[PDB]
Amino acid sequence: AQCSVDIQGNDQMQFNTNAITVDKSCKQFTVNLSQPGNLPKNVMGHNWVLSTAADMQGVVTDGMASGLDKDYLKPDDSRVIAHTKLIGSGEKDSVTFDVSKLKEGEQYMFFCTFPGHSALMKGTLTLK
Amino acid sequence: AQCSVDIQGNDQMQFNTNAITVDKSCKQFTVNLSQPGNLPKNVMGHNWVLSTAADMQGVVTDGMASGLDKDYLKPDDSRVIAHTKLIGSGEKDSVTFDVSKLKEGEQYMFFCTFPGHSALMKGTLTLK
Amino acid sequence: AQCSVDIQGNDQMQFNTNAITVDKSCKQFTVNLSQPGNLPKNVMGHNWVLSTAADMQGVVTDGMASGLDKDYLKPDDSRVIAHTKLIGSGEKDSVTFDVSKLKEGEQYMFFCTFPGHSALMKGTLTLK
Amino acid sequence: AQCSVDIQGNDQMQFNTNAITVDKSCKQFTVNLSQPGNLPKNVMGHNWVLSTAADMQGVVTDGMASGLDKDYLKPDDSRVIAHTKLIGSGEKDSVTFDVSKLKEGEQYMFFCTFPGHSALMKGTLTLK
Ligand SMILES: [Cu+2]
Ligand SMILES: [Cu+2]
Ligand SMILES: [Cu+2]
Ligand SMILES: [Cu+2]
Repeated sequence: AQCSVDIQGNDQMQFNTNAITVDKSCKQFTVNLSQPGNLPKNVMGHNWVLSTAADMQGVVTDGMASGLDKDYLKPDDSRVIAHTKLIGSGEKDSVTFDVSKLKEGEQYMFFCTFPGHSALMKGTLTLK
Repeated sequence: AQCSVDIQGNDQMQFNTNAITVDKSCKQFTVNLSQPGNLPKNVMGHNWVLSTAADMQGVVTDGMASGLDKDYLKPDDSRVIAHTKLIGSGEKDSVTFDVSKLKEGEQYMFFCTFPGHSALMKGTLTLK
Repeated sequence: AQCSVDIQGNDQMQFNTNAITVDKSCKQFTVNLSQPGNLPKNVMGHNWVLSTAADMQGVVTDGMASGLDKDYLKPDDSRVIAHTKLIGSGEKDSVTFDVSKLKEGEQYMFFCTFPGHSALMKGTLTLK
Repeated sequence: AQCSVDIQGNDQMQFNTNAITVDKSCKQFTVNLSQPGNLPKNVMGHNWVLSTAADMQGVVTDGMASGLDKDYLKPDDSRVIAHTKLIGSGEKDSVTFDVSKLKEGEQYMFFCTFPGHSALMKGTLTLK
């Protein structure tokens, strides 16, 4: 609602939303991530990473190779527009980015880079 | 929250929650279902059906055999404790049920009976 | 084997293979898709579509927006290297494509673009 | 060939077969599982568990909760007909079960109980 959304990854390896629309009138957008289940981050840790639909596979491939030590994301990956940290059960993290970094007409995807999760834990983001 | 929950079934064949807790102080519990997407019910229609974990397969099987006109649910199926109608994009439907029909110590599952959807559209309901 | 493969999509939204190897000596390669199930194409239609692993998500998103009469594929989608049409119960279709449209090394994916199906219906194709 | 099948589960949560046919003439049947991948047991561990289709959801829920050291299976779960251990990268494990445990006219499902996996890692087993 407004320029923010609350997203949560769960023990079923699913996100509560698979589509986000950021209104043109937002200077910034905030994503508050929560993990309501009871599984440790090493078994079911989730994060929210945003890139272009085109960069999704690269980020996911380089990400799952970095280990949970690096939250399953290549450090200083340029394709990642914004991301949360990798959290487990009971944790929460928020990320805020400037809407100036998104152009109308392009397709973005948000996803979880923890091994295998991106199969279900993905979704669309669009600036309208 | 209180004795109602709002559930969304979306166009990527996912519910927004896969676990529901019904407080024992609720005499009645209310599920409000909405379809936030743009696809029609003949293609991506969703409902919320409740049964025990044990009956889920029997209900899903007899259900997809009944067709769209029967909301993909078998009429007078005694395994269903409560259910919505099958809704499409933009539609909404609520169903209140009596919490005295659930008991402590039983595993219940909620699911969508539209063909194939219960693989991802399923979740737990337990009384507490 | 050699320059043809046969594949079946079923009512549980599963292809009977996860990987297709294309012998680099094949001039053209045929894929023969069949739907042995009972569900109609509007409820469980399956097609076989081929793109690079990087372009698949774009193809899946523009696909579901194009509707059933367009086989849930964007018309003249540059990223689609080859594709069958959407078939329902009983039906079969093939596509024969030129093998020089694939370069080796690169990763390719085959998947179904009918709504919600690609999360379960996908696999890899390698030129070997 | 013989009363045996050899099955793989890859790092992308996919078993290499959706269906297993057990010829009625076998006294016992053996499944030989291999995880031909690079990811370890705690991240992408897989197992082959067998139950009737009606019991699968119960097995998965109670399995999830049991933890890795219990191979994500409730100890002495009467609904589990047969199962392998939970394995990871380059491991193999076999299970042999009496075909007398199965009666025809009942539907069986094989699946992985590692968290999240069950929805994608599944298939049917039938007696012929
Ligand atoms: Cu995750
Ligand atoms: Cu549904
Ligand atoms: Cu399909
Ligand atoms: Cu597994």
